[PDB]
Amino acid sequence: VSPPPPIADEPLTVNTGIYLIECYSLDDKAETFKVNAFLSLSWKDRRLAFDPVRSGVRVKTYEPEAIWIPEIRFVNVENARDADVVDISVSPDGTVQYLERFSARVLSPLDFRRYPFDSQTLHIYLIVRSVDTRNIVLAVDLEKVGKNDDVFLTGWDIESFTAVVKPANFALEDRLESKLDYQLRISRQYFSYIPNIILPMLFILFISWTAFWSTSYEANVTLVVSTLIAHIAFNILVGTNLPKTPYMTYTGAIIFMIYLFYFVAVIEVTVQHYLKVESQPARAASITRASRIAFPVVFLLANIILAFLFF
Amino acid sequence: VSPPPPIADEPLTVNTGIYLIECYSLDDKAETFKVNAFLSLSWKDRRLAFDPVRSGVRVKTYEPEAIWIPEIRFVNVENARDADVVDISVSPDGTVQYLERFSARVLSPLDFRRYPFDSQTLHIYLIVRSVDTRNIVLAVDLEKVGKNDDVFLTGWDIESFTAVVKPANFALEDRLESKLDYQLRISRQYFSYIPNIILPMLFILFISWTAFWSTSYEANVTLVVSTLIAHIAFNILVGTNLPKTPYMTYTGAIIFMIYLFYFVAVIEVTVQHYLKVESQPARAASITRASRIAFPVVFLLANIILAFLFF
Amino acid sequence: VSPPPPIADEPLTVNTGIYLIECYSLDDKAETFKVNAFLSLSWKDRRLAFDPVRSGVRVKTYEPEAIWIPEIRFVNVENARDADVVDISVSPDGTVQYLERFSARVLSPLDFRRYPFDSQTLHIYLIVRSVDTRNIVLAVDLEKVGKNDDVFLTGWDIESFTAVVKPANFALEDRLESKLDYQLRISRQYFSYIPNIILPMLFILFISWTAFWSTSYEANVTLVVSTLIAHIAFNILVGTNLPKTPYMTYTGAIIFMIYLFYFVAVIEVTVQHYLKVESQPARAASITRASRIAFPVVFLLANIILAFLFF
Amino acid sequence: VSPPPPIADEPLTVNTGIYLIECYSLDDKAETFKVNAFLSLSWKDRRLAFDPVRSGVRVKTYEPEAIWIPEIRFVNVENARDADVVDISVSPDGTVQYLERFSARVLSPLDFRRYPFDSQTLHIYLIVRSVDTRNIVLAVDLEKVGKNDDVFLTGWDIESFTAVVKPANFALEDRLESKLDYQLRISRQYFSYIPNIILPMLFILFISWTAFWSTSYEANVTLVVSTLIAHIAFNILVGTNLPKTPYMTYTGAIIFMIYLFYFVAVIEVTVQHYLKVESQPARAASITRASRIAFPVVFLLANIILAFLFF
Amino acid sequence: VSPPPPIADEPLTVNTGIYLIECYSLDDKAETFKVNAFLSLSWKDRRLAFDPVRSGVRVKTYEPEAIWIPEIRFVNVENARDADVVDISVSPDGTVQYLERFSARVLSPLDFRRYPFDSQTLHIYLIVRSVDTRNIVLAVDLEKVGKNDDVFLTGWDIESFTAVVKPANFALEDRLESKLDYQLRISRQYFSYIPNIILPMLFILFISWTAFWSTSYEANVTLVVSTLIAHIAFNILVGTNLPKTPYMTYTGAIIFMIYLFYFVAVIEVTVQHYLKVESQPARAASITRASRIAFPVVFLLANIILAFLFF
Ligand SMILES: [Cl-]
Ligand SMILES: [Cl-]
Ligand SMILES: [Cl-]
Ligand SMILES: [Cl-]
Ligand SMILES: [Cl-]
Repeated sequence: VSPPPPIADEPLTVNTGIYLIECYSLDDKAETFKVNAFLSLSWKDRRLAFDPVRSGVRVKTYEPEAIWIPEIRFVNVENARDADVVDISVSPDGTVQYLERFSARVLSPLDFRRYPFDSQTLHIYLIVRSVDTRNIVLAVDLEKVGKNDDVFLTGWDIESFTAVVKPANFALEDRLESKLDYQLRISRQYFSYIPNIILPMLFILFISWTAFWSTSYEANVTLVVSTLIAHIAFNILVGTNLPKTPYMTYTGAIIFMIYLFYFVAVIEVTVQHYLKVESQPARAASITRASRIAFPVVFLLANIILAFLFF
Repeated sequence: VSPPPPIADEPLTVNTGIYLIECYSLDDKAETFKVNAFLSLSWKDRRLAFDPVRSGVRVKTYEPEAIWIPEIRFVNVENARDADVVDISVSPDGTVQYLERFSARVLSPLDFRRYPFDSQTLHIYLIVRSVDTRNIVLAVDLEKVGKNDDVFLTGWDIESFTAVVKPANFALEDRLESKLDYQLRISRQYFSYIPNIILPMLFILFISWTAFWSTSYEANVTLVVSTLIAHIAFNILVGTNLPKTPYMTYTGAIIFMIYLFYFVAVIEVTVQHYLKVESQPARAASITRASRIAFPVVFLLANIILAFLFF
Repeated sequence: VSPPPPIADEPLTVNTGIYLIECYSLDDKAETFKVNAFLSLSWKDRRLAFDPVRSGVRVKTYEPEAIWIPEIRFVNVENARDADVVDISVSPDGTVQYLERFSARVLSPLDFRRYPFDSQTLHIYLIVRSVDTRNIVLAVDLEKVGKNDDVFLTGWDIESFTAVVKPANFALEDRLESKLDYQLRISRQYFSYIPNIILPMLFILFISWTAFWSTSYEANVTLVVSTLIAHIAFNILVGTNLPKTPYMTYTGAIIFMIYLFYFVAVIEVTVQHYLKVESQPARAASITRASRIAFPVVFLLANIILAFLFF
Repeated sequence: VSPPPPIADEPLTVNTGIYLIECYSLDDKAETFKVNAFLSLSWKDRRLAFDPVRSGVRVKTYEPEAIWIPEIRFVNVENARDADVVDISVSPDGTVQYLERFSARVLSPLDFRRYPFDSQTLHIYLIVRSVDTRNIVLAVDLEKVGKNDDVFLTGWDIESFTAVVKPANFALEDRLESKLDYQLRISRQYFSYIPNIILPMLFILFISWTAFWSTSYEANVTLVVSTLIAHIAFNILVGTNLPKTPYMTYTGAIIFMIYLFYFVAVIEVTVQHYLKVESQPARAASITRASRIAFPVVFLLANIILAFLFF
Repeated sequence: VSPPPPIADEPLTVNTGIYLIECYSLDDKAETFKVNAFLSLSWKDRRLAFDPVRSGVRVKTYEPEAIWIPEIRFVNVENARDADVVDISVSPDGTVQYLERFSARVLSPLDFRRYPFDSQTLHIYLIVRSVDTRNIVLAVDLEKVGKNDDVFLTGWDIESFTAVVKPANFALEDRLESKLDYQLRISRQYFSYIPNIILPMLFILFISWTAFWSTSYEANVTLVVSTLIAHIAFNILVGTNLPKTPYMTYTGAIIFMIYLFYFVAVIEVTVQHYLKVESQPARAASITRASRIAFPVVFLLANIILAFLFF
């Protein structure tokens, strides 16, 4: 079986529709998500268009290997989707109404700049390769493009599941292709980050700043160096779930700043001590007293500047 | 082969039954569990209803590709279930008695608020999509809805395996669907948490409070900072098996409180020292003496308030 | 094809035999092991019992889809086994001699109480569901129940592979089932635990007890607190390969005891210091001197009591 | 169906073309990458060359199991590729135009010497084994050798996807083979390494050098030893994503140098202290003062020498 | 189709040959390696031996499901191999020349005693089960037993790929089996271990020995205890890629020795301090001075003794 012939020279319009059933396993590091949905396909095939006079049926149900079915694929997938045909039903005009339930691992990249406050647009690209006798173009039937209310993506708020109605028609290996953009907008649930990651990581850094109210080099060494060890240990605990990005992250910049703040604090502790031992207690005291206001104020402004630059 | 026709306009009732054989691999982070069970299906098909007069058989056993079998699927699954048909037997009225043994990775969310004292309700959603000629509705045969006595879910106490008898009939992509709720109630085995996690994590925090019986800033710095490092290391050891939740956890709140308690203790140690060095030993001593009662009492009340709020 | 009819009312006896080829991947945390073995089945089917007079064959070899074969399954499996039929051969009396090579992930629970000195009994449950016309019962042919000499389970000593000859006949979903218990006895290789885990973990705890020969609170704080950090780090290094058990482990109890011993040592160090500073050096010295004998003696007896209770 | 016969003695030329659709999962440790692409094959088969006079078709579309198709395989693959035939179309001269969409895990080694500034050349080896009647040779159709604009390999910059036009014809197990080299040039995105790995790891090492401005052995011991612990912890945090190489890495050498620099600093701290205690403060002071310039200058030159040797 | 009959009573000799294409993923912990190779099989079947007079062919090429092919399996595999038949060609005498390309996960145990200087012998066991009419025996065609020059096993040097020519004929479940031993000799690339693991781990231990040139108990406590923490952290960093062995490893013994050396050093530090405080400075000094020579000399000899015992 090959494709239905045109009346004139018109291409075959395959009306599409993706309905999300289950959506899960969003791997931040791999920039992949797993989706279990319904794929809806519709096209007219006059060859199987029959008369409600003679035909012993009103709606003719077929098996997938009895009629011509368009080779519809996904662009951004790891391997081909695990699809199970649900129903194929031909209306007397020849209109085929295909439906399958598929599960696929979609490969859509993410923007980690505004992390962990970020929002993403996940993409599902439907494609059809035009054939010898008839050229095939994709379309969006917005009545069969949706999502189940129960759909849950852990740590994210599902905003919308839509499709860019106009297909991307282009040439690929001497044949026309029709690509459709199914967009899934999601926004990260950042509550947990504040009391679980941000606040304990700020407390450890604040502990080091107590060395600006001490003259004991032994106590100061223990303070700044031990908190630096606590910091690294905390970051080990709090995992690492992001890939290596070519760009700079909001969180990326803050972390670097914190490592710089540990280094500067050591320099201060060292400077204060050297002046004190080299009989210059006024300079040693003035530097320590200044640092008490300097370190928090600089930290505050630097975070404000960064926040502004990223948001 | 398509569905049996009605006598009037009545829908086809498919009686269902899930019998748990093996239940395992409950992934807290992924909110998934693996299940190996029996799926029982029963429906009347008059087309294959024959006479115990003529028929050379008493009970007619068939192969799955000889008779019409309803397309029964699971809603909350990763990929389609790995099922192996056990037996199909037609009674001479046409009553089909289908049975298969399946294994599926079910995707049912969890509530981590009362963790590690929590209890869950796992869901297994059976679905049937109604077809062109005949509409299909699901039913519960409570005589074939159960669980094997040996069924073990490591770290959980299996309470019950039941089914919500009334199906959820609704419209989806221009056709009727019939959904059934199979509920698996489980309650976490929290013994281990008390001597393995809770008690050692409380001991490390209690060690820091010994700085309220010392005047040695060097000893106090080592006490509060080193125990903070021990705390983080202990938490690294004791793993992290929960996802990022939009809500706040009982354990989540207590942990944050402990990080705050390390910070407050540092402030005290720093305050006591600054007053002592700035020739105010009475204030330095009164603050330390108060902290001896303050820190445990505040901790006790805060834990009581939290416990009350979560339970 | 359905089952052979009885001469009278006798059930069909299917003689079984499992022969272990490869045995591996014993996951302590998941309580699963992977097995690659031979499954041997034998039953009489008079329908295919032919005469050595006429028959142009002496031993008739068949294809699995030419003759009736009993639906034999495993109870405690994740998914159904990957089996490849090796040989089916019918003797003139009708005796079928079936043989397949299968690989399955078996789900058998473990008792971690006596860990790492423990011994386990792994279970492989063979099952057959009786059918409409003929009831089916399982049997053990002990001549085809064995294991390959080379079979290796890393870190365990394979003691025996046997079968409980009497099957467990019971009712399940209105039909009889015949269950067979194939037991695989294994005993843990505990050598490594003594010099790699037990001894280094005891050395770190012994280091803390040197604070009973010091009067330097700074040295004592560093001793007890730093060794506690070393302890946790060591346990992080030495992994965590056991699940969360409802019961208490021999190793579980010892670990808790060690955390208690770190806490008590801190109390001592704190007590000795407070008395010394509050001008009571005799009490401070008597407590320290006592602890020198107290801490090791109590530890020794407590370990003896626990060892006795678990073994 | 076997191969088309030659007109004379000429071998069958199979024109090839790989078009990258999705490229991902580059495992540095495993030296593997996953690829989803189009495989294009073209050859003349006069047996199916038909006349545009009689033939009721203009372009004859076939099924893969209707015509002879060359056995094309990949050399450096884990398992055989998951390919799905897209289109087979015969032109009247007999020219077959085959196209499939495949996904394979390619096994191409990497050079970690210049890491993390490295560049790689990934290889995809196409092979065809010549047969009894006709010998088969591979060719490159550069019009169907490309990559999708969207193709993204996280942490790498895709430079080019080309093919070495001249095939590698050789003998293997008494038959000719024709191998084609598809090269994928990639260059690592090293930005992240500077502020996330290099700079914090340099700060910790610089902290240790402050012991050259102190005379307190207690402070110096804490400085050099604690920073060494911070260093190791940081490296644990920053993962380990490279295999065990027979050669020496740029990063490999620098790391070893840093461990040597921690050791030398300890020796200095120990030397300075021993001279000071053995009443030689001039030697103790001269060594410390020298080290202030020595340690950074030596480090700078050593890094310059290494950088030169590797780049 | 069943096996070719004998002329007399002779068994069927199946000539074998494994040619390594890709060899990779050697999992030390799992004692498994993945192999992609060519399997060559040859046997005479007179039934298909045809006359170069009548036969319209010179070399008859067949499809696998047209002729009898021996059921050849691998003993030490996880699951059955993923094989794709490359070519089957019958010579006029009846000699069949079979060839397939397979990928399998081989399960061959390892000896970790001499690790990381160890050498292994990997095993690939070919087996054939004799059948009813004809008994089957295996043979080695050494002209088709080899390896591709490009074959790379990361971190290992491939020494040789050979086969034990004499097969292991034995009885298994009432039938004869013929087993062939394909041996793959490999030797570990130990360069990396010296500057990356051995040397940094020796430096940390040498740092602790500086406490033999100090009288400061506070400095000594920090030295020996902090280096012990650095040691454990280093070992965490440097991974753990070996299983739990019943025997003792060369590396295993050295590690235990290092933990003992940390313990003994603490004892010394404690002893020196107690004598010094109990007004015995001569004994305290003699012990410290001795330890300066004792600790390195004992370490040197112990390593020499161990090295001798393992190599
Ligand atoms: Cl697809
Ligand atoms: Cl399903
Ligand atoms: Cl099974
Ligand atoms: Cl391939
Ligand atoms: Cl195999």
